[PDB]
Amino acid sequence: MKQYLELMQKVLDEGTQKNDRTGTGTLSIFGHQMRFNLQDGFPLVTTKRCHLRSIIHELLWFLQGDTNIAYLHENNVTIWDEWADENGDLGPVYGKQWRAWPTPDGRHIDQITTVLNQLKNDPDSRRIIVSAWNVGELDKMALAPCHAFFQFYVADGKLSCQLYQRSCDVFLGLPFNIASYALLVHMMAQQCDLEVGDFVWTGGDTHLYSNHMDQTHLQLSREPRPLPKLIIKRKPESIFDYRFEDFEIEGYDPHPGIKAPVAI
Amino acid sequence: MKQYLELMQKVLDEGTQKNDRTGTGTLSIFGHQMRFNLQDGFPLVTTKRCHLRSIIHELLWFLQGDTNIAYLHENNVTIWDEWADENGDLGPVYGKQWRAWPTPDGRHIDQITTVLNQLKNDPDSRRIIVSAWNVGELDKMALAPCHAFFQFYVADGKLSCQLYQRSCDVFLGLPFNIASYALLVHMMAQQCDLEVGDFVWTGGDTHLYSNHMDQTHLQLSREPRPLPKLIIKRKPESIFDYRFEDFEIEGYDPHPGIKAPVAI
Ligand SMILES: Nc1nc2[nH]cc(CCc3ccc(C(=O)N[C@@H](CCc4nn[nH]n4)C(=O)O)cc3)c2c(=O)[nH]1
Ligand SMILES: Nc1nc2[nH]cc(CCc3ccc(C(=O)N[C@@H](CCc4nn[nH]n4)C(=O)O)cc3)c2c(=O)[nH]1
Ligand SMILES: *c1cc(=O)[nH]c(=O)n1[C@H]1C[C@H](O)[C@@H](COP(=O)(O)O)O1
Ligand SMILES: *c1cc(=O)[nH]c(=O)n1[C@H]1C[C@H](O)[C@@H](COP(=O)(O)O)O1
Repeated sequence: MKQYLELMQKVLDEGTQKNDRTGTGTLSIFGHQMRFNLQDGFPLVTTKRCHLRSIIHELLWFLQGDTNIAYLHENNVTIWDEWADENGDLGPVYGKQWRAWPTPDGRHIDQITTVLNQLKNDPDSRRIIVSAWNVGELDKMALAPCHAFFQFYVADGKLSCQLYQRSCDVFLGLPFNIASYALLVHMMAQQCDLEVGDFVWTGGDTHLYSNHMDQTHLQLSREPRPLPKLIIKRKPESIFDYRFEDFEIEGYDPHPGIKAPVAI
Repeated sequence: MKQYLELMQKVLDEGTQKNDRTGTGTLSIFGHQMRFNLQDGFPLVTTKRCHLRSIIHELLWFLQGDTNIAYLHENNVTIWDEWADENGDLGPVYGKQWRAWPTPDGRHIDQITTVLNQLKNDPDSRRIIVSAWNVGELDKMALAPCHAFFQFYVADGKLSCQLYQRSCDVFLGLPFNIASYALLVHMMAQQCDLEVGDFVWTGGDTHLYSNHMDQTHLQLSREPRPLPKLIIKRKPESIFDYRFEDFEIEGYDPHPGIKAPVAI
């Protein structure tokens, strides 16, 4: 994608060498924003082949309020293996926080249901937010939330969404996160009889791992192709009733995949 | 300021009319980002006279972990009166979340202190965040946090900071919010013996109220003056020991003030 490849280059030209948590070494910038008119097509990277099943199941896994990789395994998704404990648990990560944010007094808040109701009863609201950054449970998570904060917006019958990503792996994580959220907006818009608007991506520590340099240079020399089109084949009774089989992607003709190691 | 005036013009150029909570009506855009290099000067608006006294006292108040307006009152600051109750309380807003975010297990987290410790011992951490968005306590707050989430970053011996403001009153709130956070970066940098870097502002629902239109065009017809300079006359033992008198603003020659009604 145009703006993705532009960021990829910005990191190379302006990045600062940082010794990170993993001890791998990164080239990073702080503060960046991108916008994606979803009307113009689904923002699934074409300069390299991405794989929907991993993106879709993780998202459905989230909406379920699940924090154990069991579900991801029944479905052949291995992305969260290196951080799961002996029993497959990751702690109160994304899913738990989206569906059951524990109040100080023992109650639980369902941010997704809250959001749905807001989009239906008070679309002008400036408080339609979902936060995964629960400070009280940070120490109990296998890895702190990278995509930590998102806000929805409605204007002219269109649904937009802005995500705040505190930490971003430009090569590996980014393509994933962008598609994952674009997909949620489409699911949100369908359940709220609204058209899709923009997907604004805002990042904090945006970096390129030092052992991804070759793959990056390889990716930068490929011309981006027309973005595909997402087609939702059914309208479930609720946002929680979506199955993998409901999503279809037309016209995705990407350049071959590029393999790269994950920093643990 | 240049960046500020460009934002105002942007809202006017591509804003959509939206009804809001206060029943005033707004002109609004979603998602925007700007940057202020603190080395260039203190980002205090010059196209209209700002009352720095209120800005400073609010911040010291925040850092004290206070949520009652008594303090602001004994220093003649009245910016929060319209939302306080009979006893002057605002509920567990900014001050409380920053210094004592209540966990589910009975603990309380001092986000400000943990950040100071992170800047000192692990400045390369991609988790130096303070969040005022406490889902479990939103219902107890007089007004939901506007400047809701912020992240620090270190590079080349300079301290930067990015703020996510979910809702922005461009005319009234923004000039204050920009100055407040810049001041904080200066305070943090001084305690960690770091130089000031960039302040990055990011907005969700960025808007201009309908009864601010005349004032907005009046301000836009002005030429920004050169930025003021911030001088701190002392280095206190802790980030919590600063006094009003420790700050000195020099070279501030703004255009005349412009009055406008606040939407409650
Ligand atoms: N330092 C780092 N640690 C992380 N922990 C979790 C994430 C984001 C989720 C994620 C996990 C694994 C991959 C991955 O490892 N992706 C491979 C496997 C290929 C594949 N995935 N599914 N089928 N084939 C690839 O070549 O795209 C991609 C995203 C992540 C990251 O971003 N970077
Ligand atoms: N819809 C709206 N509601 C809000 N509640 C809290 C805020 C931000 C804090 C704030 C409160 C009052 C003023 C204000 O009303 N500022 C006046 C008084 C002038 C003054 N302040 N102190 N001495 N003189 C002005 O002319 O700048 C500015 C910021 C705020 C906002 O932004 N907009
Ligand atoms: C985290 C998870 C995700 O979905 N997206 C991402 O890009 N990441 C990346 C950021 C970073 O490379 C690593 C997390 O490390 P840290 O907690 O920021 O130190 O995964
Ligand atoms: C809130 C507080 C602040 O520090 N600065 C701001 O700009 N505001 C503004 C945003 C909005 O105009 C109003 C809060 O209302 P709502 O919660 O968005 O409905 O004050």
